[PDB]
Amino acid sequence: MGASRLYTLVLVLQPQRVLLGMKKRGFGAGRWNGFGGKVQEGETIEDGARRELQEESGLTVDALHKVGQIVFEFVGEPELMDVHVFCTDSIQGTPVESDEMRPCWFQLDQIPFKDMWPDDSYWFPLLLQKKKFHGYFKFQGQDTILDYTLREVDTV
Repeated sequence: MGASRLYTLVLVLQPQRVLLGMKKRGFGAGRWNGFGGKVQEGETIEDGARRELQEESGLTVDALHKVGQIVFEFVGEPELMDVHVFCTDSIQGTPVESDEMRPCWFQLDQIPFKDMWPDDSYWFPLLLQKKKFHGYFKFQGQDTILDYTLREVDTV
């Protein structure tokens, strides 16, 4: 028995350029977005975002940078989705764009949040600002949003 779909979100955004993953054919063929991943049955969000990160663009990180935590509430369903945000810089592998994925290195002032998701623009502004925040967005199914909340954090 369990609940709350805890996933991850890794965006290799540097103070000069950003790396977004685009699909070639399937779920987002022609759209860029962070590399998210679900926390295995007993793994850490940093491990899920890391282990799933290396799989998205063959780029492995030695240590990402947690910035914010986004949440997704499903209308009509009790379950939810806890997505953590992580921005790396120190990678290992190569942009081994596969037949399913295709990353693109661009500028930190030209990242297209519209070609990713309806929440990117909500957690991007703080990322670029180097600030920590947490937002809760209610979805009408998976792509439509009906509620969005943003709370900045820093202390404990």
